[PDB]
Amino acid sequence: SLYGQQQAYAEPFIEMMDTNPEFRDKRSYMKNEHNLHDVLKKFGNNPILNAIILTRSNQVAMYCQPARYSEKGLGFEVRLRDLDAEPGRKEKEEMKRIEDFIVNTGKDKDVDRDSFQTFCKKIVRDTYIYDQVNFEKVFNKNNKTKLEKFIAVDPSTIFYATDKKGKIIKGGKRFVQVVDKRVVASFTSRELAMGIRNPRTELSSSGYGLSEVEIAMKEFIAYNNTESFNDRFFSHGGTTRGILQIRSDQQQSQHALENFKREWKSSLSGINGSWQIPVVMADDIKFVNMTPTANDMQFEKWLNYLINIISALYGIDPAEIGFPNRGGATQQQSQNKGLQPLLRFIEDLVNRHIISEYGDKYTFQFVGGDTKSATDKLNILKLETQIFKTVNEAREEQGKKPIEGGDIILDASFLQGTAQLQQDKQYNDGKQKERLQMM
Amino acid sequence: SLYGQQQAYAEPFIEMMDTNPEFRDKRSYMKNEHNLHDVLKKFGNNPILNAIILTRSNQVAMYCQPARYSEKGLGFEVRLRDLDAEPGRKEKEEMKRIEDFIVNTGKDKDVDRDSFQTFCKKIVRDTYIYDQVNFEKVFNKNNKTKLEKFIAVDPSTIFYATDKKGKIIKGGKRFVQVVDKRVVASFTSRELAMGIRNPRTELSSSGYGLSEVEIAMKEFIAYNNTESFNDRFFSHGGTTRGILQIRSDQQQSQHALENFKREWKSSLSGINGSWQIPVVMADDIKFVNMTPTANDMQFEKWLNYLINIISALYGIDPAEIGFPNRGGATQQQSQNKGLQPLLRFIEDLVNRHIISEYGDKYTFQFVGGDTKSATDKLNILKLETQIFKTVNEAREEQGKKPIEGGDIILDASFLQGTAQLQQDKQYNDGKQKERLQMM
Repeated sequence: SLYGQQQAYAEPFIEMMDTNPEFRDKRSYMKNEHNLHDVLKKFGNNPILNAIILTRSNQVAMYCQPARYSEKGLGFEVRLRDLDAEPGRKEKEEMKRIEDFIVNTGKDKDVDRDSFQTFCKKIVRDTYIYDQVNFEKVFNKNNKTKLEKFIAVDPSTIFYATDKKGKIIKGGKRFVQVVDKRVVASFTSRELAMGIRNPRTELSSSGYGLSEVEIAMKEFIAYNNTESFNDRFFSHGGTTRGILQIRSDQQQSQHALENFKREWKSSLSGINGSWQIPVVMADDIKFVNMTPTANDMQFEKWLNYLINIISALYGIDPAEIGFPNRGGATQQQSQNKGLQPLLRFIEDLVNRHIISEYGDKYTFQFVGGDTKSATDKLNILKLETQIFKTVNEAREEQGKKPIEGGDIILDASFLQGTAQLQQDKQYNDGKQKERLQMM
Repeated sequence: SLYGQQQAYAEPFIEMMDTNPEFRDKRSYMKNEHNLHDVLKKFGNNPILNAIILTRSNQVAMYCQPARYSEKGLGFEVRLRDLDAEPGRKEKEEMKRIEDFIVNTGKDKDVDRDSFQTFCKKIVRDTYIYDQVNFEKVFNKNNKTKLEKFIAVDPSTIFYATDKKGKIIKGGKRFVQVVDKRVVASFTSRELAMGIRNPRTELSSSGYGLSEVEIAMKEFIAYNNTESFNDRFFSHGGTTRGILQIRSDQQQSQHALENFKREWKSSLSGINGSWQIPVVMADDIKFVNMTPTANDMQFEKWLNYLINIISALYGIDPAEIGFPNRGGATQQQSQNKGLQPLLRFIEDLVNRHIISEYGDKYTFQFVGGDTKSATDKLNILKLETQIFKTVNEAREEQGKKPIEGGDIILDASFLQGTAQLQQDKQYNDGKQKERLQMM
């Protein structure tokens, strides 16, 4: 049921007793807690995590515009599934309409609704915090077959529904929304998407993704309490430099000490009388140091290590978030592993969920920001054509029609060989005139 | 209602009891405080934050001029939605009028009203402090269909309105202005915009954006009290170098100590008698040090770490604000992640809110300051044309009409092949004259 009809089991044979029959709960890795997103919501406010989220969101936001409206190639585009297939006036108009629909996130403009930029900015946060993304579709009521609007829904409230036997359902309504432990609404598979970026095969998770926050929970709390320890020097006591002991047979009366303080403040306090030296005629005086000569941050390398491993979990370069790399440099490759997989994930999700409603012959893809790869591709072609490939063969290979002029291989020598062969060929073929002349 | 008619819930099912029925309040992440912008206004005065705001505002201000009035390409421009579509004298005049309207922020010039430069400078501050931007529109009273003026409004006073049931309203007036906890005025969706740069999907926020100041609140107070700690060495006591103890059987009378001070000041004080050495014949003398030999700033690395993470939250390079990067360099890529997303956000907001009033066929976009990307684009084309693309195909591809001369592929060899083929073709085709001659 979970994926379809199959011979094997890919769901827990025995249900979790404490869970409600109507749905299957999402739980921690070790089954330590049956309620996970509640504690992940607490870490949702962490600065380091939020810094990563915001950096990735800003990176994604640039790509979130259509290509044909952009003077430069950066953006997204819709095209026919086959690159070699020709376009058409009807299909071009349909693709333009679909692109505008995605840009406006609906059939018609509405200021009250999200632009696709904000939708992606929501999706990245939901992907990197909870590792679960969901968005609702609004099919036309006059015609169930077609689509009108689509918007995002928070993943924390959405669960997998279950049948009376407790097994996850396939047919009909499959996803359910829960608020304050009460069932509110449920959705058909087509009506609500489910994107999992970090899936797992073990029966315990039952298909729910694994979020990096759960993995780094210990590290996150360690970072938090380390920061608290550093800040408690100021927000709490212990900032004394030392104690000035003065030996005496009798402890001086508090009035005398107050007058002592008055004299000290009047003579030495502040910039006024800063450089002056007092004089005291007691038996013996000592100054005992309680703190070192100069203070500084503590456990610096510990923080660097923690943030480095946390960054490595998300695949982001620590240098972007203002920390040193414990190895390597101390950007293209960092971007290649960090951003491009996320863009491809969003691409696949949006494609297979939205474009399925219009037709198989179309697809959605991002474009731009990859000049170097295209440069190397063109260099491959430019080196290949010198010896191997004809101009017309390459042009046909890349979904274009040939140009008259012969299927020439571009080299100034090669042309002279063909020209010389043709010139001498015409000389030899001209001797057939003499051959017939004797007749 | 919040976004439209939908099956799911994207707003709190149960209202916050303490909030007024007329609107939904904006609250902290953890619900610790139901009043947030009041405390954010306090941090609005911080120098580091204000430094970031001013740097970004100065960066944006350069772009805020029309392109066609600028000798160089830097500026903004309005164009038809399709780059391949031809322009026209009517449409060109309309676009020029719209550009002048945006420059003057209204139908007619008015010195009393903001230029678009100052409007953007306000918008960046409102975007980076509160993460919420709003500007009012003034439609023509004689004709509601069309627009006359638009100006900015402070986001702190604006809230989402609610119905009698407490749910957020869609139809009619949707945004409400509150001053001193009193409702003053309310606006229709078209009459007042709402820009959220850092949106969230959780029901708790109810669509309100998340500001980086709230995330960095602890860090900001830590920075403030660290600076206070460093400054309190001067503004408060504790600047003594040491104490000069003189042992004696009896404490000298204060008159004797005053005469001692008189002699000391007359002989040693100031530049006069600076290098001299006094002489004293007491039993024993000591000098006990209360502060080290040389003082300096404390907790320097702590400050660098704090400011680095704060900068990383906003995406700004710490080097711009006079701090060292704890990793990396110790500018184009920093600009690419820092400024361009903000420009695109302003672009999308201004487009979808202003240009919607005139027509769909137009769009607003910035231009300039991106020569390297355009250079790489032109290099892609220049490498592609050598083997792959004809001149006329490229010219057609970029919204231009072909030039007579043939759809040639630019390579000195290729032309000789076509010329040689044509030359030999004419030779062979000339033999048809001989073929007919025998007839």
